Amino acid sequence: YNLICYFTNWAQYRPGLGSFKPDDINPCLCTHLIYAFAGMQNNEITTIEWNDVTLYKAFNDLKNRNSKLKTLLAIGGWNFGTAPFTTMVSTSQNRQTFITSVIKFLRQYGFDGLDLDWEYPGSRGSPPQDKHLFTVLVKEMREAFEQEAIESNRPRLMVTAAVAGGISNIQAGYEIPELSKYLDFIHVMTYDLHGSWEGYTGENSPLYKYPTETGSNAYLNVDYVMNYWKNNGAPAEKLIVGFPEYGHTFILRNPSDNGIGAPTSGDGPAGPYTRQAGFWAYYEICTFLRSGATEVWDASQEVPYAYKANEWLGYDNIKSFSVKAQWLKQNNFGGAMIWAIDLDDFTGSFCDQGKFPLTSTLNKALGIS
Amino acid sequence: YNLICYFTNWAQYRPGLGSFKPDDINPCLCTHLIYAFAGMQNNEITTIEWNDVTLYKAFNDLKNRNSKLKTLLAIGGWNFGTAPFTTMVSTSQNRQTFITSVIKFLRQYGFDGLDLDWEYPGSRGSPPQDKHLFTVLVKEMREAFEQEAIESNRPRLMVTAAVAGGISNIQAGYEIPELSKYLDFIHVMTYDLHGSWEGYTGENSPLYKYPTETGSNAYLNVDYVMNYWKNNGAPAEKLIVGFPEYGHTFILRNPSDNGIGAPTSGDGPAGPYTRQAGFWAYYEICTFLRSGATEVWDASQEVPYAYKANEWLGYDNIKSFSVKAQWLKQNNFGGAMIWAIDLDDFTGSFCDQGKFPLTSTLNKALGIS
Ligand SMILES: CC(=O)N[C@@H]1[C@@H](O)[C@H](O[C@@H]2O[C@H](CO)[C@@H](O)[C@H](O)[C@H]2NC(C)=O)[C@@H](CO)O[C@H]1O
Ligand SMILES: CC(=O)N[C@@H]1[C@@H](O)[C@H](O[C@@H]2O[C@H](CO)[C@@H](O)[C@H](O)[C@H]2NC(C)=O)[C@@H](CO)O[C@H]1O
Ligand SMILES: CC(=O)N[C@@H]1[C@@H](O)[C@H](O[C@@H]2O[C@H](CO)[C@@H](O)[C@H](O)[C@H]2NC(C)=O)[C@@H](CO)O[C@H]1O
Ligand SMILES: CC(=O)N[C@@H]1[C@@H](O)[C@H](O[C@@H]2O[C@H](CO)[C@@H](O)[C@H](O)[C@H]2NC(C)=O)[C@@H](CO)O[C@H]1O
Ligand SMILES: [Mg+2]
Ligand SMILES: [Mg+2]
Repeated sequence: YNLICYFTNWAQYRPGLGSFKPDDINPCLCTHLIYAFAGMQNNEITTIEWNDVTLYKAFNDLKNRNSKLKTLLAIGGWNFGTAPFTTMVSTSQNRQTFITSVIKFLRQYGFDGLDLDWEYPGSRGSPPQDKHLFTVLVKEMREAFEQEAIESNRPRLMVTAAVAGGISNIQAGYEIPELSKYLDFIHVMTYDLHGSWEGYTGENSPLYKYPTETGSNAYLNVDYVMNYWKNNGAPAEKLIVGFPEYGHTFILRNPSDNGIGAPTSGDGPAGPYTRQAGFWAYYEICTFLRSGATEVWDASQEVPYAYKANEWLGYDNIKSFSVKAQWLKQNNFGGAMIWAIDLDDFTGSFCDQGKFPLTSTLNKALGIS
Repeated sequence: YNLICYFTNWAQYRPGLGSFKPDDINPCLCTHLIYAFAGMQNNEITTIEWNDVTLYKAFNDLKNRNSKLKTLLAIGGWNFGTAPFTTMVSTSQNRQTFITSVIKFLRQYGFDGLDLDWEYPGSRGSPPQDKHLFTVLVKEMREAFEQEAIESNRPRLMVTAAVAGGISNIQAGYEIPELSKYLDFIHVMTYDLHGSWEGYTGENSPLYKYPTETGSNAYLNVDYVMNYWKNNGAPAEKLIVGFPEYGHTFILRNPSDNGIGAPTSGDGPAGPYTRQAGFWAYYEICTFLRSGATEVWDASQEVPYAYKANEWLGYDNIKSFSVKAQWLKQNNFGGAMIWAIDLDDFTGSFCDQGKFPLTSTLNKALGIS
């Protein structure tokens, strides 16, 4: 099995003990490390932080302590939007400019492949033709990578993609049978399935549907999403299940209404390290739990939630990671990916569960080490 | 540098190609987007348009397509007048009502700050004490924003203000040294410096005085106005130069008499899209220039003008924006603001200068991207 670990190049700016750089990564935890994110300028891949080249070096130097480790560079992300991708795929010339820039960039800085993280073709302003043009892009990139391996006498660069977990986005965005032939791995973002945007509490990455959920609300679970990809053309062995090392926060309208689906207001509280309304890193979650939050096991969905006064948290812990790892193995998927390793308790000093408690759980469950 | 771009919530009603909504904004052009306008009822901030809530969401979603972007909500404007502001600042209780409503409103709908656009304290019916009480409002708002950020673990809400470019209004309205301490940015409205109200032609935003000017007419240029603010207490780094993406129209009394200072008999006709006598959007100007107008460069003032028969236009183009951008950079000002991005040739269909030609000129000149 593969264990794919995202690292984010803005975690370095978090205060105090939240600051995270590549040398904080244990090189033996994962099989693949993915660097989030590169950007795009004039249809060419580019850095986006002043010290990206330094961090690339430190990142790819982790292979000095694990000969099996592979690294990928991810381009895009949620906050990148769609417009630069739409422009880039709109003409064969723009696609070739981009693919050529990618080959040179990955080889120069030591990466083993590219992770396309366009969120998403055919949605968020991207027009409908981008569903097919994304397939064209991936096909042309796979072919270009095959040719460059011939031309350089090196093992081929990998092409992977992070793909939507929401069914409407999937249907608007991906020609799954053809796309699946050319991608090496498909990183399914089976998280952010519920959040304060819905106006009521729910779990970030529930394995199963809640018992009363019907229709499209029953799409919002890992089991449905992964099986949707599998049964619409993607080989299980290429499908990678998404694991969040964060949870979503909510403000309850009434603290006595604190179950799944309880009404909420506003965007949810922010933590002192991640400083973004609506989510907490796992190490921030540990500070909430240790302060006396009430912990509940959502037995039907195999995930925890917790609440304290009017604060409500839907999250993942060691137990839910263990259950979901067992599930993905028994369903013959290719492994797991984590968003993101810098959100785990990497120092071990917040959760009293050892260093990297969540990532180590998957390392153990998937037989990585 | 900062590039601050106003969007207006009535541009949506323009016919055909003129209809502009937040999704027409290129999220990478500006550093800050300001939503014009909110209103006031019972000393609390409120919506004005039937669909403001939907437009707020689309507007603040632009921050999900550019991780550096900030958004602000502007209150007031020309048509708002002064009476609600005078009542709101008159007592500490009404100011607190307003400030509390603003914090709630901005956090609920996703804005990063408030832009005060009172036109103007101490003028247009506002009594003399509003000069000092405006300072008090800003100080109290800044203090409230600072405390909210601490309690919420989130970046602090900004407070900015659009301020007069006319000297008499400046003297009657602003305690410049104290106000400058508490505002994050000072958006100086270095436009509408001439218009048909004066009875002769003149430029909307000339950089320098015209060679014949010696009286109070010598105040009516960007150079003088910005240096007035700077030399009377405002730090250059907080001062933002106003750039208009529209021009003013005039009817000439004698069409053969068609230079600067030529006699006029009123506003020019409403444009087909903006539909308000006295000005044309830049995209409407490009159509005028293709309709048989003569274009002239006002060399002393670094701006164009144009005329056709009895219609005279004082305006800005790529060249004048470029000259004034070079100037503002040499003076170490904080950047530029644009009134308004919906008046640029956002479709690219009118001027043959690409999409957003005027805004793109400033983005390039200021190194925003
Ligand atoms: C592979 C993947 O999950 N990609 C997306 C990520 O971008 C997103 O994380 C969010 O990334 C933003 C930059 O694009 C950051 O500004 C933001 O803070 C971060 N949010 C969190 C909770 O880490 C993740 C998680 O939502 O999923 C995809 O959307
Ligand atoms: C099932 C579904 O479609 N849920 C939507 C969420 O995915 C979406 O959140 C975004 O999800 C991305 C993964 O696809 C993350 O990369 C991204 O960070 C995340 N954005 C936020 C703000 O958390 C939300 C956006 O409002 O909508 C749901 O409908
Ligand atoms: C920041 C700023 O410029 N604020 C003022 C704007 O209100 C004014 O624009 C005018 O706003 C009116 C509503 O208040 C509209 O009715 C009118 O059409 C609009 N005029 C234009 C040319 O867009 C601008 C420009 O004059 O300057 C300030 O006065
Ligand atoms: C130098 C000076 O004081 N000029 C005055 C103009 O500013 C003023 O026009 C108004 O200016 C505002 C910016 O301060 C704009 O928001 C507003 O739209 C604009 N109004 C119109 C009708 O263009 C005019 C008002 O007649 O008087 C000048 O004296
Ligand atoms: Mg209850
Ligand atoms: Mg003549």
